[PDB]
Amino acid sequence: FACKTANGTAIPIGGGSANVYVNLAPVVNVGQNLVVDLSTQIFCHNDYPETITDYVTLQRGSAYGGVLSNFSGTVKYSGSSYPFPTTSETPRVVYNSRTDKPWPVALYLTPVSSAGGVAIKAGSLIAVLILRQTNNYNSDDFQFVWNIYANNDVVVPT
Ligand SMILES: CC(=O)c1cnc(N[C@H]2O[C@H](CO)[C@@H](O)[C@H](O)[C@@H]2O)s1
Repeated sequence: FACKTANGTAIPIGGGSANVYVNLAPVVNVGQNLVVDLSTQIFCHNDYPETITDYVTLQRGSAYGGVLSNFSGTVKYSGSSYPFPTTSETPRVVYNSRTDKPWPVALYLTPVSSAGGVAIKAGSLIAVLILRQTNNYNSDDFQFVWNIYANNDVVVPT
């Protein structure tokens, strides 16, 4: 089991970490969601689906910088909504194919009422997402750590 970003940056068998740079809606009104769809940015696959079934969760999701101070967050993992920053490990998604399959995570970030002005700075770390991979075959328990960075400023109008 291993993962890659949309630009080919890989985290190999055994886990590790990678940077993910995301374009963000430059203007987000109070009452609207800023959507960070990681399903188009992170892809994983099973290296031995002939024998092994891989299990994949979002173990933890943390917010940083302007996302932590200016937004109220929800994470969707495989269609189910949870608080972000996260309070528990998600249920497992099965990876049973060698074909790249999106990691089904998306952040929905709505501005808090105190938000206004440049709410997310360009180049800043906005989130760290820990993917945890196990299987039905051995004791492998690996972390794939995704550091999410904003490619641009995001303003909440005042
Ligand atoms: C041939 C053989 O024994 C193995 C091949 N790959 C192995 N193991 C690798 O691939 C598995 C399936 O994605 C993962 O469950 C493991 O965690 C590891 O990434 S063992």
